[PDB]
Amino acid sequence: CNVVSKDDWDGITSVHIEYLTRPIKLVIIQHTDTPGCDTDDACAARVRSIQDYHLDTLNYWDIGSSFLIGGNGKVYEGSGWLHVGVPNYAYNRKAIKITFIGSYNSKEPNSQQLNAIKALLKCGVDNGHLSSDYKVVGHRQLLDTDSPGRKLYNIIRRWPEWTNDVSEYKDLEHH
Repeated sequence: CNVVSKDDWDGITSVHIEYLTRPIKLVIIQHTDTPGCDTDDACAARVRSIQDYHLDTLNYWDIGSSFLIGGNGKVYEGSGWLHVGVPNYAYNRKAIKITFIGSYNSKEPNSQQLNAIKALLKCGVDNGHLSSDYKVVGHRQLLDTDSPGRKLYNIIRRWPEWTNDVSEYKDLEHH
């Protein structure tokens, strides 16, 4: 996949490892709720800032998204296809989490961002990281948040992979 590796954005690769349950049947769309980024360098710096914040202040195992999509249309490797960033909630062991760098309550991601996630998901299915019948939700469907943002959420609701049913995941959390 066309991903910018952790080493190419100078991230911290030595993290505590916990594993996603394969194959993955759930994708959670987020936004960072931060300013956007227009260049490779600015997006790299933002991804670094987020990983530093998650590691050192929130004490996550790694950055809290599997992949991050900057306004430049590039995907930056987060916890990746295999590993877990957020140590709480059972659904974080059963979902690939893709966040868009920026805030998308008032505007949509641009054309290269949406193309980028389309290609990323298709590559995940090609590699078997993602089962062919994976479902898509916005983080707001599982957590009290506006993430991924009103406009982006309205976008993903119209994807064939979206689903409004999360009862299995709520139930898994309760159990």
